[PDB]
Amino acid sequence: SLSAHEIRELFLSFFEKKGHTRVKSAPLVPENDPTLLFVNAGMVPFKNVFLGLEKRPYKRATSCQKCLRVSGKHNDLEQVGYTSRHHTFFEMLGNFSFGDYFKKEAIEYAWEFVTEVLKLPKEKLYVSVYKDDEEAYRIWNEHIGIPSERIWRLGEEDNFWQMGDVGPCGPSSEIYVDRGEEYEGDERYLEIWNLVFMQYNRDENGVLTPLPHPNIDTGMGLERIASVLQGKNSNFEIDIIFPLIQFGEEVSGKKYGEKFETDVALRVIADHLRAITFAISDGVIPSNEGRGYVIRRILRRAMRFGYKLGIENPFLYKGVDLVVDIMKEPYPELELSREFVKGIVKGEEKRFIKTLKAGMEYIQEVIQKALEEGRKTLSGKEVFTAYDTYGFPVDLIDEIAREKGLGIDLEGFQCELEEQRERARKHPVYSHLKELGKTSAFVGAAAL
Repeated sequence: SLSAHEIRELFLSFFEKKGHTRVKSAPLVPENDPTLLFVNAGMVPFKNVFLGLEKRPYKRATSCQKCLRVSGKHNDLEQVGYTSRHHTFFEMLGNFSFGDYFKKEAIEYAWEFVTEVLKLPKEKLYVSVYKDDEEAYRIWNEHIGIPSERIWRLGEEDNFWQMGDVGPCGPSSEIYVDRGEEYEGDERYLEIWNLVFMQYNRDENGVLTPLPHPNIDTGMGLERIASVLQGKNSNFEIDIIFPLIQFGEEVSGKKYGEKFETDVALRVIADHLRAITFAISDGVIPSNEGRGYVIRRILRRAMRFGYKLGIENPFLYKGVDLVVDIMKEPYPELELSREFVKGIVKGEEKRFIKTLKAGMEYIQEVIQKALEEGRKTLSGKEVFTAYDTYGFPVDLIDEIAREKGLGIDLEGFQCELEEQRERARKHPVYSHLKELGKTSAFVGAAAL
């Protein structure tokens, strides 16, 4: 079965036995990358090295990166708690090559650790490569020995990894594992590995040129693989995250595995406790602007979902001093910042619990008053008041309102934002007058 920690230690120790160095985990917040607040994948910290701007003592490197996908293209937040595979904070395993070994090595190195090291079967796996990849389809099939009857040929929406609209990109082949006829889909076959082969130079357009020094970039969400091995149909029912579901049940009063929405709030608390703690640990300080507003929304959401469960008083602060034991083996520095994170998180609670309440009775009444008269959405003025008088993120409102069935009209919200701002000029975070609604969903009202 192997624990989540053993899987990691082994992984990181496997590629060393092949030359790859062990690059310590980089902080989720790139010291000098005003580009992307939080890191999303293992490659992010090595982006320059790949291109070839940052030198490097080695030519190979493995790791387990901390990641937060609470934003944009890689933004699983919207669904967090509504499934069993989506997370804000997650760990990504992998190995990297810089103009060194390519397809073959990456393909073999990832074929051994799966069939001869983790002990996972070899007949219940399905590999996928670039369609016309007579180069990659041949490797998997011939040398590797994967039966041709388990190799699909997909398109870009399935196998064309690009660093950006213009950059190092190439053919990406994934590895799937079957999980019983009962279920099916992407839940029966779990893509527990993505091996990306940086082959071309995508210029300002789509004109691709080969690279006399192709790169490698693979990824494997720990939580995902550390589930199939354990035999759980939920990434949350694993040792490293399960006790967290047991943190809500204890504090709340409900159980896991009875009601849908009840099971949703529970997964939210477990998911957002790991996020805020790892964040606040890497220096992030909650604020009414960007980054500090991100953790604020991840924290605020946890305070709202919990409340639903009936947890009248703060309860997350009793979580941070818990994520430590469940994650101190790999990230020891989580014990030094402990107390610091505990007070930071307890602040957003004491300094933020009752407003969420007085802000909830509001949303239920404005919704009931609306859906009574058949009004499909709440005016932009009915959303603004929650955003200002109660500091409700333009995201949290859109959620609770979706639970009844009424959404929120943005256009109106937009006008309301203008009339207000306009008011000030007649009657830090800096927006545009058209990106008010757009921007306001990323900061607070005391930021506009």
